[PDB]
Amino acid sequence: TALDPTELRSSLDKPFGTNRVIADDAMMADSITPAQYRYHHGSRVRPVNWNNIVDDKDLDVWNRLIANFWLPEKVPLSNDIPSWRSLTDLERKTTTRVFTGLTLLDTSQATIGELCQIEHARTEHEQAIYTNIAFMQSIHARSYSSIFSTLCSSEEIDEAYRWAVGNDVLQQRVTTVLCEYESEDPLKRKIAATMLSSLLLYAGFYLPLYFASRGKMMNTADMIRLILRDKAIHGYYSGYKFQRGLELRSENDKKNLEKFTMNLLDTLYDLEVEYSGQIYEGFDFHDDVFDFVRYNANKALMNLGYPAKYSEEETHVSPEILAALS
Amino acid sequence: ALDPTELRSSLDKPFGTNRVIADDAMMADSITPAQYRYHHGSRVRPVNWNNIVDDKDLDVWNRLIANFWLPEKVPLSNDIPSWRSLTDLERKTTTRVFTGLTLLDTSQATIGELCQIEHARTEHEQAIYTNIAFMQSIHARSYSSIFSTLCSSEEIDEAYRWAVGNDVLQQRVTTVLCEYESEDPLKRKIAATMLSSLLLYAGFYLPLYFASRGKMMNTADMIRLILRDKAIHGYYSGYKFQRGLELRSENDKKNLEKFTMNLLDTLYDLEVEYSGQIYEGFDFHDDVFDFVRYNANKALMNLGYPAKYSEEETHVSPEILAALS
Repeated sequence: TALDPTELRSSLDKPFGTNRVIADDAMMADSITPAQYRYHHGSRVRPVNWNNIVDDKDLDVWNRLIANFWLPEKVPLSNDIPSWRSLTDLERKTTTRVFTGLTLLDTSQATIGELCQIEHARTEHEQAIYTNIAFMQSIHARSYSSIFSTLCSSEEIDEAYRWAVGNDVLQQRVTTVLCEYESEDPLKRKIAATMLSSLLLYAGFYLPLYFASRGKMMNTADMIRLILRDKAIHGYYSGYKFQRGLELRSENDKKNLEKFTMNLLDTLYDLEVEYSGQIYEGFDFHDDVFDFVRYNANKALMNLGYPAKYSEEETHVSPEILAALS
Repeated sequence: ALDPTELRSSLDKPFGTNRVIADDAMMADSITPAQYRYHHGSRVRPVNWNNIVDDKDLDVWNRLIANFWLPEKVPLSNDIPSWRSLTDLERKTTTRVFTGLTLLDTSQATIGELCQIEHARTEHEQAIYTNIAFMQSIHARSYSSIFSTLCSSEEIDEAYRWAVGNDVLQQRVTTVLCEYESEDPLKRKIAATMLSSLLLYAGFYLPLYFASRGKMMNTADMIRLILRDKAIHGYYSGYKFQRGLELRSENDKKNLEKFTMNLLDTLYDLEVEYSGQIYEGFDFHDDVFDFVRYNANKALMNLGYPAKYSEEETHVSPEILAALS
């Protein structure tokens, strides 16, 4: 912009005075969170108050997510080295590639996807929760790299990252979600975040669950379950907050958002078939993977308050996989 | 133009269904997810912690993660007798000071640190800002943990109303918030370094003063956990500022230094107005601003600029310096 580069950007705004008052109820009601200031210059900004909880769910979720803090350095991943070497070359290659594509999704959520939920959050405590969630998504992304450092050669890691950048369908998947985070409708942002946490990684999580059901990669499975323990809350909470915003919307917007949700799901589902169907086509468990995808698609919808899309017939995950989930 | 039920990505050309092992040019043109909004159609790259670009990033990530803490592990309730031994003025001033600090850390956690991600120099630095913002939410939360342990509902209510109703506090926070909107990423970094290395220290003076007097000893421990974080936060902001600065033109370097001194001078005068009024009934008034100017020099040093204040102007009392450690 044309402001002299040595000037403060606040010089464009009328300064606050020199008064000091105990804000009355109207002044407090008009105050805003810091993240809302960008489009409300001149409004008064209010610090977070953890002794004034607006939605008790926020305090419960904060406390649960923080109690569940973990680091990949505490999982003995090197005890999986013999199991990893007992796999085939195709199994190893498929695992590093699948995990690199999961890294891409968690990298995106950590550095923009979850963070863009803050500005239009319903409560200030929810804003703080998103900072914890985004950090833990950086932990998730970092943790796949911890697996690679323990198990893979430099050449294997390098080729998997080149595979991910060069996979057109992977790129379509991630950028489909990234574009919705640019919407000015915060509920479109919430729907995408819910899809990311409750659906988009699960065709990938199927693979380490499969190995664990066959007695392989057991310590890696523990770490995957730590990731899953976070993401189940992340997707529940995103969908919960979507519904808190939805119930204040007009009937017009409610219909738009319902149709938008089904369009996004359909598109992301088709892309999963193309993406993971190609990755898994040389494996017996190919069809079970998409039972598992549709099963988690139903949870994503349920987290948003919408009815299930797929029938029991279409979501029958083998008992061995479900047992590996715990 | 898009119907509201349609996907925003439908406005862009789709990627195909090709799958290739990216060559060097394709990898070099790939970008981080936070840059995608400025480069639709570009390929997005997952973070690779086995391909560190700046070794300093890995050291800072590991140090900050190892320093994780929660206010619930500090026995703040052992300060209740000490708190009750204070005067009315001391208790009121503490809740107001800490509510003002809450406002700055709330701002950094929820926008201030996060707006550094999109123009970060490395993907690992982007991950670090997510840790730093979370810990800044911890800092802000911890002041409320103090209030929950020590204060009445009425005290808490009045302190938050005081903060919203304090014009000078509002000017201080909004001055910083406006720079986070700057189109120049290095201005965002200068502001972040000021916040972590300067803006809270007139406030941190008070618990350090109490500890130097033998009071509020467990609260002081928590404050030192906060300081242990902010020292790295401000060092890291300033380090990354300097890495970005060495790629800028000579005229931009000159303007950025002038802007820095303009920001600092504006924030200093506001501190005198804000904390001078808060500490008016206390005799340690002069020592507070020796401590402010002392930390201002560190903020400038973190940015790679010379000290502004003389040895005479930064002569912190040795009781306060001892309470830092």
